[PDB]
Amino acid sequence: TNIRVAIVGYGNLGRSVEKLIAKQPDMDLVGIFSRRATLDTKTPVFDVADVDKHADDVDVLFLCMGSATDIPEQAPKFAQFACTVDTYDNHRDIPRHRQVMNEAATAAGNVALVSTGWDPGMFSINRVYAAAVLAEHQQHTFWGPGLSLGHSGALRRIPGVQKAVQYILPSEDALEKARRGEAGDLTGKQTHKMQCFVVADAADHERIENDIRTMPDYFVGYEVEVNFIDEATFDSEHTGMPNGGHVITTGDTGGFNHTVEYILKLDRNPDFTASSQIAFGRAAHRMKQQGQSGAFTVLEVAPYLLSPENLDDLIARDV
Amino acid sequence: TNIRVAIVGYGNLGRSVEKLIAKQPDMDLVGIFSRRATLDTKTPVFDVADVDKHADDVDVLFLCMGSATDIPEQAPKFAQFACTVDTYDNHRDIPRHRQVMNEAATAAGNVALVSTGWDPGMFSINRVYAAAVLAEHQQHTFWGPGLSLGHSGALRRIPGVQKAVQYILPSEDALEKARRGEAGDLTGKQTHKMQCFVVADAADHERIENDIRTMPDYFVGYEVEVNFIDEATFDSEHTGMPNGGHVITTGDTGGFNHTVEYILKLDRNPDFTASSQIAFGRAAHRMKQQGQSGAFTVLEVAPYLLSPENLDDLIARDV
Ligand SMILES: NC(=O)c1ccc[n+]([C@@H]2O[C@H](COP(=O)([O-])OP(=O)(O)OC[C@H]3O[C@@H](n4cnc5c(N)ncnc54)[C@H](OP(=O)(O)O)[C@@H]3O)[C@@H](O)[C@H]2O)c1
Ligand SMILES: NC(=O)c1ccc[n+]([C@@H]2O[C@H](COP(=O)([O-])OP(=O)(O)OC[C@H]3O[C@@H](n4cnc5c(N)ncnc54)[C@H](OP(=O)(O)O)[C@@H]3O)[C@@H](O)[C@H]2O)c1
Repeated sequence: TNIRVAIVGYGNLGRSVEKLIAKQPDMDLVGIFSRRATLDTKTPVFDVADVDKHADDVDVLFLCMGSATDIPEQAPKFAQFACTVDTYDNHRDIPRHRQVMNEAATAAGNVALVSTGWDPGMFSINRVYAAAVLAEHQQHTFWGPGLSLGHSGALRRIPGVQKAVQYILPSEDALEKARRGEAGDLTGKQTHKMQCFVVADAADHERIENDIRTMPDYFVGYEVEVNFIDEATFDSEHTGMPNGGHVITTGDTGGFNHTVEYILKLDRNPDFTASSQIAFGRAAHRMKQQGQSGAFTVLEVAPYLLSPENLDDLIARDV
Repeated sequence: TNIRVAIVGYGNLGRSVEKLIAKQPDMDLVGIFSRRATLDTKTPVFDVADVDKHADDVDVLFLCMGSATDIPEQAPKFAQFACTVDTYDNHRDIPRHRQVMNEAATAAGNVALVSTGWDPGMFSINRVYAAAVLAEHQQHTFWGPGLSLGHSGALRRIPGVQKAVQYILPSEDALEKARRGEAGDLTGKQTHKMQCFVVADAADHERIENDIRTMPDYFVGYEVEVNFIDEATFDSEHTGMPNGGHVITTGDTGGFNHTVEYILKLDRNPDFTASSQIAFGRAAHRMKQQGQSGAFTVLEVAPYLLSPENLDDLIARDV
């Protein structure tokens, strides 16, 4: 029978997860658990406080709350009721998050997949594979083009800025050096460039630009494009969530170079993140069905467990 | 303690494995098992008929005989004595090979990793991940331009062939269509061509050309160009072994496109194939130590098992 899934948290990721369940042959969406009473959806909405009343009805909880504080504090509680899958992206906290989720999931006999998505997630998997295969490798991850929320907020704090967004993009020159094994000395200020889009009165532009180009820690030292655009233009063309990146790994085998490159081009960040999250939710359920329990990163899941196809079918068609 | 490894077969792949074991922090090369008495190496060379007398001294056997004929009949015998790792590349025969290897490895309590390399191997893994994540997807694989080790070994076993290599060349138009999501229907056979370069007495050309064009799995049904050249021409222009390829997956999440691309650029095909085979060798030994036995494709191995580093270190650094 189908895996019974529910969504905790109805933001962008939760909405992406919801709409993609319809594309799954083997999953049924039971409901959304939200801290808000009224959501613009026909999916049943339940109080997050009542997850315990649906625990027997839910095989996998997709955790779609914010990573900043909500995941660390809430996720261990949810693991007592189902398998859980999160996209927790605070890399420096992932070992602790895994340990705490492992205690809770083990005690409950469930499987928690932590830190799925694309980074952490697919990029994590590609970093490890390429580094494992290529002895004495060089490796770089590049992000974007995508919105930087920290750098965007830094732009708005500039006196005179009415609206603003900042994007980070890979430097094409640094990408090409990485492909050739010659990026070893590049700093973060040389691997990426930045694009600013700012709404501001023209009388303030000279000051705002100099504020931007000499703002420390956020913009000093980077290649920065500064675009002053109209509020009408801003509200209409910068509401999307494009993202992606590259993982490039090289290694030498005695006078011979090898280049591994993994590229993602995403029109909608939470749509791809949800796609990854859903696949690892299938994995988590199957792992529990096999008798496993505890918490796992994407490094600990064999690839076939993500697929809705039978393993024998994958072997005959895709290997 | 280090994994004790040995190499069966001393062609291009076997030589690549040999030179790369020195790079591994956790492997020692015990020797080479060969059908030939005289190899140009200081590594201990043993008779392949005597592998049974080394069974307690060898944890992992790297199987580096030819795929076209040697692997199917010979590989299952070696699973009696150690974990094995092969790069068997006859996709239409991989389910059968896995099944017979699984019986042999299970009886012996060893782990057989079958069909490693880059295709099968890394490309198989990338096909499965991208197809599992992108629910509605288009996916195509492209190979080359470059020298194919399996096809080349197959040519050299044809009676009357003195020297031979095969190249595969992808349609760059089809690759561009794939990126735009417009290739959909095209197969590998429809988007590649094969070039053979063969040194043979002219009296043997008719028979050799027929053995090429009617060779199942490797050449039957492909667009194949056959070149009969002189030995001097071969020896100067056909020594390099570069290759590479692309796995391209596109998908839509409801009005938003995503592209996943995996790219290899290999200066020396057998060096990277060996790099992959070695990593899966590490994995097979570790799986055996965890209590597993039988035969597994690359789809069935958790990524962290390939790495020489501790899982905790990979999580903290790479996820
Ligand atoms: N690993 C990766 O590759 C990757 C990539 C992208 C994102 N992520 C993670 O995904 C997480 C969530 O992304 P998101 O874009 O979904 O964040 P979000 O849109 O801010 O949703 C976060 C939470 O805010 C609440 N919320 C949503 N709309 C609200 C409103 N109008 N008023 C009040 N509360 C509201 C929801 O909880 P209730 O329904 O309970 O209110 C939702 O769970 C991020 O924190 C990020 O770490 C991971
Ligand atoms: N899966 C992948 O991605 C991938 C990519 C590349 C290659 N491969 C596989 O790798 C396999 C090996 O490629 P290869 O280039 O190593 O094949 P090879 O160079 O033709 O040598 C293959 C076997 O022939 C024997 N041999 C070598 N030199 C010989 C000589 N001068 N006279 C007689 N016998 C000789 C060796 O066994 P003895 O020492 O016992 O004679 C060796 O094991 C290919 O068959 C291919 O299927 C896989």
